[PDB]
Amino acid sequence: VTAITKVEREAVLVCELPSFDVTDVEFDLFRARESTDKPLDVAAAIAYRLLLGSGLPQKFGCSDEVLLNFILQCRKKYRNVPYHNFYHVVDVCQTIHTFLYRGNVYEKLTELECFVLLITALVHDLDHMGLNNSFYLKTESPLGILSSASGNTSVLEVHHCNLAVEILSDPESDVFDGLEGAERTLAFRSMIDCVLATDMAKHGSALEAFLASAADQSSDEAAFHRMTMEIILKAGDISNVTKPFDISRQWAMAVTEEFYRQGDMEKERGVEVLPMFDRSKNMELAKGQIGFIDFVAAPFFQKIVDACLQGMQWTVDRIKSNRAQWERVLETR
Ligand SMILES: [Mg+2]
Ligand SMILES: [Zn+2]
Repeated sequence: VTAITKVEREAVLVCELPSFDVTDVEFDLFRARESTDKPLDVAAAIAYRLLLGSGLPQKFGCSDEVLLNFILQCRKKYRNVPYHNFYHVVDVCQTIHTFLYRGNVYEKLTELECFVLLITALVHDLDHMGLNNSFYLKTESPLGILSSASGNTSVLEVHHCNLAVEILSDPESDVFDGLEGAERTLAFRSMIDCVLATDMAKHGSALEAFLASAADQSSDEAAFHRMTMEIILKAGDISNVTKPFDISRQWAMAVTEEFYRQGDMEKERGVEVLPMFDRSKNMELAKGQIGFIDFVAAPFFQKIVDACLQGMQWTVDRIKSNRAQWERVLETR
């Protein structure tokens, strides 16, 4: 992987983000992308500002330049897909920053854990091609065959981890180069455990383990910390429904288009197409958002908030407000 140039760095550094508070729960990444004709530079400047603003990189021997090289090495490995692109991982980074610092989840974790979570956000979907794990297994693609042969069905999550390790293997983009011994091991292991926990096939088991640890005053402390990190990266990853309605809706449209493009490819390869992925099904956004709220997001956010993360109550409130707004879309159709 090629060194990041001075010119690439300088193109991010000129972005001043006038009128944006990247720390705010109502921060609007779509408005930031519309603000200039260099949205990839603005997105990188958001991630850079969130990471320096935390004060964390400085504390772990990570220079401004190495941090920016890391961000641009991550950026080069996202594809032009509708949803799982650089804007998604910057959104997850910004969202996690709000959970940590507006939701006071930083109180549950060490500074190192907080740093790892923010850095993990940016690696967690590296080289996503807008196809889910099921597509690779159903089509017996080479990556699918390798996952089956090697005994790990988390096809994409293992791939993202491989590319994160590649980026961090060069000192010029290793945000963990300031660490050694146990701290460096913890940074890599916790980053990798977090990315592997984003596989939605593990959703219920991950949530259940976190809830049982939070309820147990004798839980192993290292295990509680790791599960809190995993749960925060999962929370960031399914946070679209916790955002103001019009942000929530723009994410939902990007997701649907990505799913439709998968369904198109599955049709042309003659494998099973789920109704969600079928253009011709014409399923209404309102009903899909209400369904995802009722069966996945509202129970997830309500359970973690009640178990332990009381400061993230605003997520449960916004989901309830977004569900009521989708209900008004159905009521007036
Ligand atoms: Mg993912
Ligand atoms: Zn993701």
